[PDB]
Amino acid sequence: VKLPLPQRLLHDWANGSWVENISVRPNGNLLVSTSTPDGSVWQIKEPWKDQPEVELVYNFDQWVDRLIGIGETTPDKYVVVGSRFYSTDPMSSHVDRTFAAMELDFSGSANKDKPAVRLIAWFPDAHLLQGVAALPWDRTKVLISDQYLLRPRAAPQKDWTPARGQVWTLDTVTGAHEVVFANDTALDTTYRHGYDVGINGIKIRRDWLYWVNSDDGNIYRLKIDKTGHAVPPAKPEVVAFQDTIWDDFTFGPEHEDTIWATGFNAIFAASPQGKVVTVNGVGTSDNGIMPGPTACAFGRSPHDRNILYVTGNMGEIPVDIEHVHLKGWVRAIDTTGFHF
Ligand SMILES: *[C@@H]1O[C@H](CO)[C@@H](O[C@@H]2O[C@H](CO)[C@@H](O[C@@H]3O[C@H](CO[C@H]4O[C@H](CO)[C@@H](O)[C@H](O[C@H]5O[C@H](CO)[C@@H](O)[C@H](O)[C@@H]5O)[C@@H]4O)[C@@H](O)[C@H](O)[C@@H]3O)[C@H](O)[C@H]2NC(C)=O)[C@H](O)[C@H]1NC(C)=O
Ligand SMILES: C/C1=C\C[C@@H](O)/C(C)=C/CC(C)(C)/C=C/C1
Ligand SMILES: [Ca+2]
Ligand SMILES: [Cl-]
Ligand SMILES: [Cl-]
Ligand SMILES: [Cl-]
Ligand SMILES: [Cl-]
Ligand SMILES: [Cl-]
Repeated sequence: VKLPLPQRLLHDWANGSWVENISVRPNGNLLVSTSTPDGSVWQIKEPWKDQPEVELVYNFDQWVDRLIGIGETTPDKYVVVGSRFYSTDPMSSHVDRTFAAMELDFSGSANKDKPAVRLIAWFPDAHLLQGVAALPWDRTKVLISDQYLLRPRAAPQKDWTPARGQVWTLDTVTGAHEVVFANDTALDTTYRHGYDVGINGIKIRRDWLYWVNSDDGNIYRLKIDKTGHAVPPAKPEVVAFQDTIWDDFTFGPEHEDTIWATGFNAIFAASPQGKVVTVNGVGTSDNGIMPGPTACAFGRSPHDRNILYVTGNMGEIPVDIEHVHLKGWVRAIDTTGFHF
């Protein structure tokens, strides 16, 4: 109950790199997706070690220049999304009509160490696929959040018109995909927080789709039916508010209802009643030790369930978004004894 919570560094990547999201395997290893300098999945093996091994799993260059989100489907299979991008610059826009979803399959004896990788589907009509979450009652299907520029172009980007946010379903067996929820301002940005996205990370808990909005300070949830469509009247509900640029989040540890969410150079815990507490980073004595957290997930081994593993993409606290020093990293926060 002492804040900030204990934390440690697991690994830094090189200058220019960007770790964007995380899925924890049933065996406890971390799988992290990178946006720059290439779109790859890396594995941190046995992350509870002081100095865990960090190994490239797969570079998805055949189909994409960058990965964004990752999410587990059926056990030890994962969907990643990505696209081509005009450059490796931190401010680069994506190339319109180049988004894709791909699979890493670690299931079965043949794949448990080196996975089988495939293209699931092209998404040329999407804008920017972002976060991935499987339907818990039908895990071969995922929802995928989608929002960024309507007209992304080579630098200098001048028309910053944002596309309205939306949420896809993707059937990873057949490749079929369609938009299941759209046209709500809880999905959108008006650049109240500067250039950014609207809907960003997603998770599904019970029959609720949860997301964070990077522009309006709100964490939202939406009652959904068995195919991901909203139950009428289809109105998002604000779960928590904090004037910070959210990115992604998780529930836990174990079965607990607490939300653990990345914000602006800081990590937050949010109670189901909306009480938000800054637990690490800026606004604690951590100061700027963890610039640009991007996502977070709890350990899955029986001896690290209370450890929150945090991905990030900056090497220093940036002056503004036009002077970002990218550097990918993963840290571990020990949440033991935190409670509301
Ligand atoms: C990866 O990128 C990082 C940048 O994000 C590179 O680190 C920079 O490297 C350059 C070149 O070596 C350094 O530039 C020199 O800075 C000298 C002094 O700079 C002081 O003032 C800075 C003002 O903000 C300050 O950030 C910096 O603090 C750093 O050093 C302290 C010890 O001296 C340390 O206690 C701090 O924690 C921090 O690490 C200095 O106090 C200046 O005299 C020179 O003329 C020259 O300009 C930058 O300072 C480095 N910046 C940082 C943040 O480390 C790094 O080299 C890149 N790696 C590779 C492999 O290229
Ligand atoms: C990596 C950067 C910012 C952090 C990132 O989360 C945001 C806000 C991206 C939006 C964009 C591309 C305009 C800014 C790029 C500099
Ligand atoms: Ca994100
Ligand atoms: Cl490889
Ligand atoms: Cl639009
Ligand atoms: Cl249901
Ligand atoms: Cl609230
Ligand atoms: Cl606080």
